[PDB]
Amino acid sequence: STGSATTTPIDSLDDAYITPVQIGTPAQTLNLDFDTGSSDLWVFSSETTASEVDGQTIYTPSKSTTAKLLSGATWSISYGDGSSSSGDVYTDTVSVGGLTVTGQAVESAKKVSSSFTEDSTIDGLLGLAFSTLNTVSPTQQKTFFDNAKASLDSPVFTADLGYHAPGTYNFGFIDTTAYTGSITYTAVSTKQGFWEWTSTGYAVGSGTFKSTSIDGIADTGTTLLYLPATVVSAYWAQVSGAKSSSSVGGYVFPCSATLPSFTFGVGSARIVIPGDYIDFGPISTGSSSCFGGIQSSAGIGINIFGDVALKAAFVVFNGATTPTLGFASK
Repeated sequence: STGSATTTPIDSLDDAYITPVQIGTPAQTLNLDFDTGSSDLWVFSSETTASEVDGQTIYTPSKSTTAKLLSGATWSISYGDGSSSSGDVYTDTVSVGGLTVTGQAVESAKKVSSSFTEDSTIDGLLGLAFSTLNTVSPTQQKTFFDNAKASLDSPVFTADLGYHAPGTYNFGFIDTTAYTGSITYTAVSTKQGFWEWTSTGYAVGSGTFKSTSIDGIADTGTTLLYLPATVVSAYWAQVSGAKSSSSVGGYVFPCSATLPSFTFGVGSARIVIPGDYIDFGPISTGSSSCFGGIQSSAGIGINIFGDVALKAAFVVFNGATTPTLGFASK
């Protein structure tokens, strides 16, 4: 089997991408944030504290003839950005882009943190990291991809995120029309439960490529590119007037600037992030200070190849017995 679904930016900055997911019978379609950095499929629901729902579409298990309470199971998650959610668990039928899993754990939120409430466009998350990170207790549950894997034509999924435009998540096949050149594959460590890999270096604009190993995770659920402070300083030094602002929370730059590109290495291959992809707009409405899309990972504890990086590539998440990642230009 295969599946294919379009993923759409939630706003004009590509702050996140939402993909429609069918849950239950009859289907209830919720728009979920597909997150290769976590492993829970959780949704706003009829059980979510009412004051914490503000415009989201909710899953109502009592209206699904295939929903079954997973007796005794609870979940609770905290994300790298300080947000969190928790609740109980049902199993139900879940379909993405024509690919159906029966008996998928659907984690129903009883509580969500304020950042989720305040974002009316995201109805939940669909985790695509390794199932070892799933938070359900006392019986850990499998991700959608893990449940689907054995049925797929090939045990892979691909992320093809758009710049200021929709993109595609495919399951079970590699669309050879969706990229240019060849796909370069690179080793993955699953020791932390993430799609963790080692970039071979970077360049700023037209500058020379610096060969250096940069360990990090491929994370579709993180907006920006978070790299070591040395690398990030080298980037912003090429933008007149750019500086790190402690009060804003990162590097800012004059909105009048033209940003240079940023290149990262995948083996001997190179992925080029155009400068425009690094512009996240005014820090507040009407400001002439703009927020940068490349930020320091110091204090986060891991480097993160988030959407800024991934949207410059066609990315293969190869879930074979020994997982690997593939990157192609597009």
